[PDB]
Amino acid sequence: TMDKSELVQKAKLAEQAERYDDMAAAMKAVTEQGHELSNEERNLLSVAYKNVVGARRSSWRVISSIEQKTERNEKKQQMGKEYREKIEAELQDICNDVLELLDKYLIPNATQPESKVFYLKMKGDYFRYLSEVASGDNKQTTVSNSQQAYQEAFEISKKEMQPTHPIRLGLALNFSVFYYEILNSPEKACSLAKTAFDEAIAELDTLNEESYKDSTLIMQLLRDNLTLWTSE
Amino acid sequence: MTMDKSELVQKAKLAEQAERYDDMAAAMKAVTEQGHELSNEERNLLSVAYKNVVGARRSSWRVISSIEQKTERNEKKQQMGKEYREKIEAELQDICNDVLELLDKYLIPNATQPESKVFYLKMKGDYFRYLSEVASGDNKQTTVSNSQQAYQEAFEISKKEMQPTHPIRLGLALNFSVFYYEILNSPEKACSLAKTAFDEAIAELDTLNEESYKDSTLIMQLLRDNLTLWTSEN
Repeated sequence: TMDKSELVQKAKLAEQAERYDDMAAAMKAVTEQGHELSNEERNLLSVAYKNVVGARRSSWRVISSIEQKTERNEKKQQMGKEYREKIEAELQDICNDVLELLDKYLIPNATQPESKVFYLKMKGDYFRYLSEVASGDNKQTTVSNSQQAYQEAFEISKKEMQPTHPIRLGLALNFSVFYYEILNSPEKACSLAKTAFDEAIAELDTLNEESYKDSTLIMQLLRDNLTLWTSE
Repeated sequence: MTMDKSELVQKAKLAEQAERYDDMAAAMKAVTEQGHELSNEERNLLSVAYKNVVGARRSSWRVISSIEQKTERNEKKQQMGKEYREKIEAELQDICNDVLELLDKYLIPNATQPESKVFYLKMKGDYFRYLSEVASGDNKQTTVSNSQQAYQEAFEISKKEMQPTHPIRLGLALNFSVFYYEILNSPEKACSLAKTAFDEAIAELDTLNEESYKDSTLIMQLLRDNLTLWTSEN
């Protein structure tokens, strides 16, 4: 039963030591005390799970790729399948953990739009990661929950934050990638990405020093996707 | 659930590609525990797995230690760093202990070829040295001593079973001489070990093949290099 200061300091030590499971466990405990997280605490939570889930996603695609290679030995095929499944179950546990934190503590206790959008975007991301390894029927539910979360985030971000805000831009980035990669709709992905990019560059006066680099980084990622998707 | 050896090796290789080294180590641990001499592929997978598993904790340990020295004394920032280092130290001790048990229970006694036996003894030396980096004052001399003993025994076997120019033996001479200089702070003995190994190989240079000599001479050069470096220090 550590207090937040100690758990955050542990999270930061774990991050420097590249021990992200520890970092996630720390920030999960912080989150479970049921209080609104600071920007720093929220970033630490986000980075921890980004790394914890990202490692499985990378692993999952490495194994899925190896499964496509010609293989005549049945035991090796089974090992590939069972190892993929092992990773999927880990991925499912991680996402379920994240989505529970969001549903039980983070989203309902959020009193400021910035956080609400951040957490809803997160809900969208983690339901998307679930959907990538989902079995069918659960596949449609997860894809649909992802879309609903992004959509809710998006509507709030348009009312409550500047078009150049990193969270709003990041949401447009991920939501547009969702449309292209998960929903297989270039038309929806391009509409959203173009809208968010155009809205940003129409309001360069909303940029600020503190987030200038994050803003312009994500704006360029949006432009890059648009160019790629328009080339098809 | 309950995998055979073909399954565990394939899992290890899949784990390696997926960068899931704990899984890779777990798989090759189970293979080793079946009690048979490992093939070269199997031995390589085991070695690489544990190298990565222990490597991660050693890197983590060094990072936390640096942070620790930078911090002020009256702070809790010292306390949390102390407990996190100790958590990493215990994980390290556990990994090393697992490897050492594998080596003494299965790998070393079942080795029927001198190359394998020497490989496993050199590992034993390595994992004792890793333990010695995080061992407390009292415990530290024993670990360094067990490390020395393992390297020694590997080196002795190489002297009996391999030619002076054999790269495994030369590689053992190099590691062993540097161990004396760096860990035991015994530069005179370090020079003596280097010189002996270098001289013994030189005496048999003429027997090497023209197309492969570099496999030996590259290591002999390093032995020569250390000898010059060390004997220039008054």
